[PDB]
Amino acid sequence: RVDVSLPGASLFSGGLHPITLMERELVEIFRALGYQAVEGPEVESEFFNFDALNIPEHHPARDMWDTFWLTGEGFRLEGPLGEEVEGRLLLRTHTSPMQVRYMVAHTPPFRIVVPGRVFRFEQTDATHEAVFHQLEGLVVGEGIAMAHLKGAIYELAQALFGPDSKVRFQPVYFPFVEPGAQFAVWWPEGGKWLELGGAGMVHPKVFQAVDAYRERLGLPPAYRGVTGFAFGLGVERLAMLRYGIPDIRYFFGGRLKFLEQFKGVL
Amino acid sequence: RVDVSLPGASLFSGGLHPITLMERELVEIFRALGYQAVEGPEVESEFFNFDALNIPEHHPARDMWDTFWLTGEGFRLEGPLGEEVEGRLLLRTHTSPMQVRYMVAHTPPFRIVVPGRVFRFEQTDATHEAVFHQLEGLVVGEGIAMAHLKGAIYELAQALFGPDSKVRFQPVYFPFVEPGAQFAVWWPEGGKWLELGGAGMVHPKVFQAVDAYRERLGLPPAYRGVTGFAFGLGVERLAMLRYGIPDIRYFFGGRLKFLEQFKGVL
Ligand SMILES: Nc1ncnc2c1ncn2[C@@H]1O[C@H](COS(=O)(=O)NC(=O)[C@@H](N)Cc2ccc(O)cc2)[C@@H](O)[C@H]1O
Ligand SMILES: Nc1ncnc2c1ncn2[C@@H]1O[C@H](COS(=O)(=O)NC(=O)[C@@H](N)Cc2ccc(O)cc2)[C@@H](O)[C@H]1O
Repeated sequence: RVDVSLPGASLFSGGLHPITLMERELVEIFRALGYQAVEGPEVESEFFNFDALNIPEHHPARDMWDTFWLTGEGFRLEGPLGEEVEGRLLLRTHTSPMQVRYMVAHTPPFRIVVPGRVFRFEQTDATHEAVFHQLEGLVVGEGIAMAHLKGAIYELAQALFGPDSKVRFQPVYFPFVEPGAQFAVWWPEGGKWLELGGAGMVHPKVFQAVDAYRERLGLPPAYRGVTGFAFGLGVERLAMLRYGIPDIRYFFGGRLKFLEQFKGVL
Repeated sequence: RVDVSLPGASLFSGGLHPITLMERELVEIFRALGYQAVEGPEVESEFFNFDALNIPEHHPARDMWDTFWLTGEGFRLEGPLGEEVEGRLLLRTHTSPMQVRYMVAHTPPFRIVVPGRVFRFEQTDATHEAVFHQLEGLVVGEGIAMAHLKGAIYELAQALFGPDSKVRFQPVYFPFVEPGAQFAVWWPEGGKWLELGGAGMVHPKVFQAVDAYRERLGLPPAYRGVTGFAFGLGVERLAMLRYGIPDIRYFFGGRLKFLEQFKGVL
């Protein structure tokens, strides 16, 4: 006879980090809208993180970002087509550069979504980290309009908070779009707006930087007659309000007691 | 010191059945086109499997299907809205009835995909089973056209066999569509057409059966001013040519030596 209520062999039970969980749900949501997920490098060149995105040096625009500059030789940074790219190395301050990398390597129309680890030299509080995650979205093609950008975010909201959810766009500035916008989604269960990210219609100069770089590389231009929208949102910010996490600093804390609480969450 | 090349603790390693793998890839493909996966019951009523789909008794159409009829009382079969549905019980000869179940329970526009176990009383050879799986697709809404149906299958093909793949539609008969069609996809690596399934524009009488049933249930009509396409394809047939399985009869064989070969395949 056996005491069946007794503890069984202690096999380990794993789990996924909350950021991974949230990233997965976001990617699932945008995959249903036809977006494909691709990643870019964390250590990026000033050209891709800034210049290509219309953010030149010694101007108010640069002063908006808190960049971590790197040093060291022998480091090889490959470009969109495996080429050796040059320029001052840095930690990407956002996922946006992957927006230029993808476009030089592909041809429209397309829909991508790019999650990624980003870095910014700033003070860490309960809603700010120096190391966090963003999700870029980019849809380029003939006839793409801001209504499509609004439609996309509307879908995000519905998918994330149900039918009684809604979105709100307000104008904001980004050297890489025009029109530019910041957006929030209505969280019905919590009764308040959440400022998720920035977006807009890809800037004419960004498309120009892309084809110009394509030419240096010997590729034909590909973005002369197309338009497109792009957005960038905070993964931790969404995870926090979604999984009820009170302090952004927990994410990178490595505390098993914290992590293990998401073994269930998918 | 330790002989690190020695075998480690024999922890078990699992795997998923090939049908599960293939179903997952198909669902992933259609999810990217905006389709949502829902399942229906295996034991179905003659009303949903036939009558609603415009297949009346004692007519050539019925004689096309090899139905397994069931018997026994005390069995409760619930309808789209949990109601108690009546009629001669049977094993569904296809996933198509889920096409009527979903429509009475929801309102257009929408896009569903419904994988499922189906049954047919026929001889089992290397490409025929009495118990196999199908994947229905249904997209209903204002302005839906056959071009959209062709577009869908075109996407399936591209996603399944790459850019050098193509589709072929030929007319065929189904009491539940009009136009009706059968389709094949070009398998570039194998140099030959594969007859995947049937499809067409949902029949006017099917939409009528749906709303008529909705009225009995007290719901307002919902399919008067919409059109839609639907398709049904063989999962095993696609898995076979996709995973190189020579005999359909292996699937339900339960032979571990067979199954374990797909531990890798995702
Ligand atoms: N220090 C920090 N810690 C945690 N999350 C942070 C953060 N700094 C920013 N975030 C999150 O990052 C989101 C976007 O960052 S941002 O600096 O405001 N905007 C950007 O970086 C741009 N790349 C956004 C963008 C705008 C337009 C586009 O077409 C594409 C992208 C914010 O909405 C916020 O939720
Ligand atoms: N006995 C069997 N064993 C294995 N696979 C089988 C089978 N009998 C059929 N199949 C697979 O099932 C697919 C479709 O089955 S079928 O009887 O030809 N067609 C149907 O059942 C219909 N419901 C298809 C359909 C047609 C139009 C629509 O709008 C929706 C669906 C075939 O293309 C074939 O690949």
